[PDB]
Parts: sequence; C-alpha cells; structure tokens
Amino acid sequence: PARICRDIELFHFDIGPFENMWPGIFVYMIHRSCGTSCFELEKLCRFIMSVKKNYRRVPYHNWKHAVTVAHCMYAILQNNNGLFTDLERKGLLIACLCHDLDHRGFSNSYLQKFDHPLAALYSTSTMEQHHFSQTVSILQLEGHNIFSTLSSSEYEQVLEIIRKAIIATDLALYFGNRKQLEEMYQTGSLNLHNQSHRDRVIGLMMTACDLCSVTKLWPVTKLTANDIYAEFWAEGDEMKKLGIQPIPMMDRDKRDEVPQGQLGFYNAVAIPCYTTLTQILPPTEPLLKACRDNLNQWEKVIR
Ligand SMILES: COc1ccc(-c2nc(-c3cccs3)[nH]c2-c2ccc(OC)cc2)cc1
Ligand SMILES: [Mg+2]
Ligand SMILES: [Zn+2]
Repeated sequence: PARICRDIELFHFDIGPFENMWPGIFVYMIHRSCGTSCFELEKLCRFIMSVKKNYRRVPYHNWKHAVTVAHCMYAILQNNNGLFTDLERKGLLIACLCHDLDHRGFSNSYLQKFDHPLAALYSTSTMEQHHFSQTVSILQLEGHNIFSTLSSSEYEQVLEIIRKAIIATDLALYFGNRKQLEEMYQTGSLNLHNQSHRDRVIGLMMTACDLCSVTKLWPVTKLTANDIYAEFWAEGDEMKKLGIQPIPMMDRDKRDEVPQGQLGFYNAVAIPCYTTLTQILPPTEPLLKACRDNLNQWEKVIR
C-alpha cells in the first residue's frame, strides 16, 4: 500500500496489526536492500513462513518483534548506503528476523536458575546460541536454503555474520561492546575496514535495532512497554515459584516504580547506545532524537 511504501522509510514506522502483511513487508525490505534477483522468491517465502511458525505466542519476543527489529535494520541500512556489502545486508536482515527464534519469554538468568537443559548446552548467551541453532535448522529443511546460490565460502561467511549478529542481541554483551566503541571514537582509532572493529559496529547496530521500541513515537513506545512488562512480570512470578526474590523490574509488586525504572534504562543503556551509534553512523540521528523524546516523556510521567 502507498502509505506503507512512504512510511516504511521512517525510523519510527510501526508494522501494524495485520500479521499476514508482515512477510510481504520483510520481502519488500529485502528486495530494496539486496535486490530481487538474489533470493529465489518461493524459497524465501517458504523460509519466512517456517521462521514465523517457530516463534511463540508470547507477549513481546514474538513474530511482530522479529519483523520490527528487521525494519529498524532496514532503515539503518537504507540511510547508510555504500557502507555494508551485499552479503552483510542480506545477513543482517535475516539475522534480525531470526534473532529471537523459539523465545519463551524468559531471560538467560531464569534458564540458569531453573537449571533448564539449554543452560547446560550453552552456558553463556544461552537463548542466543539456541536462536542461531534454530536458524541453521530451518535453513537445512528441504527447500528452505535461501543461500543455495551462494558459494560454499560465501555461505559460511553469511552464516558467521548471522551467528555474530544474533549473539550480539544478548544485552549482557552490549555494555562492554559500547565501552570499546566509545574509546575507539574518542581516540580516532575506529577502522571500519578492520573486521574486529566492523563486527563491533554490527553488534551495536543489532542492539540498537533490538531496543528500538524506545525510538518510536510515544504512543507506540508506551503501548509496547505493556508487552515488555507482561513478560518480565511473568518471569518474576516464576522466580518467586522457585523460591527466589526477583529483581524489581520483574516483580509486579514493584510496578509503581516503572517510570523510575525506565529512567534507569534510558540513562544507562538506551541514550548511550543511540549516542554511540549516531557518532559512527550520523544518518541514524532520528533514533537518538526519538529516544531523547521518550526519556522526556517518562520524566513528565514522574512530574
Ligand atoms: C524499554 O523497556 C523497558 C525498559 C526498562 C525497564 C525497567 N523497568 C524497571 C523497573 C524497576 C522497578 C519497577 S520496573 N527497571 C528497568 C530497567 C532499568 C535499568 C536497565 O538497564 C541498566 C534495564 C531495565 C523495563 C522495560
Ligand atoms: Mg533476544
Ligand atoms: Zn529481540
């Protein structure tokens, strides 16, 4: 539709409530970023539908979130033409679509405390190693190898782009990554031709996309927070059932402190994330501007 063709280019686009339109929205973004003659369409469509099937009906880390995160990546890539290679752009959009595959609405910390079998298999970045494993499993289904026209070397290359990008959505990793990037910026040593540096920038891009609810317009941001807390509070209930006091953010008894919690997150995570991103990629400034506006809104709630 014309309104979507126009507004999909905005960083603060919302993908709407019609689920059956989201696959086509993703294909549109893939074709604009990577070209039409670079995925076989029927195979891409089959892949997308299997990815959708492997997302769960949870409040926040669901299929809608996957496509939303992919859209943020599309907007970053569209506004930074010439920086990322064709393979990187394909890899990143696919990584975003797949990055929360099979998410149950629980953190890595909860999996560890539960003694879930995934935590024995993957001791660090547990869910994220699982998300990548699931991505590979879907790619290996008959007729689902969207990368079948790549050489073996390019296939290995894009799967590694995807693995690194999915792992980078473990927010635990963000703090250290952003610290290193900020030092590289301050000292003028960031080198986008250096693969280690380049991987870090991509990781920050993945964080920025994953957190992008705080870069929407206030009505969208506020509504999305309801879904984020529905998951967090259910996890806190589950902590209590294990006999463990949950942290305030997961404890529904502490919900009156939501605005203070939001301030904490914007100050410690979101504003620094988008500030560092804008320093490296100036055209991403609208994400930072929107984030600052939402911080002001939470401050107003407190007032
Ligand atoms: C964008 O979505 C959210 C942002 C922040 C939170 C959040 N809520 C609380 C609460 C404390 C008490 C009652 S609620 N704390 C946070 C929070 C503070 C700091 C963070 O990272 C450093 C991370 C999280 C929840 C959702
Ligand atoms: Mg995740
Ligand atoms: Zn996510």
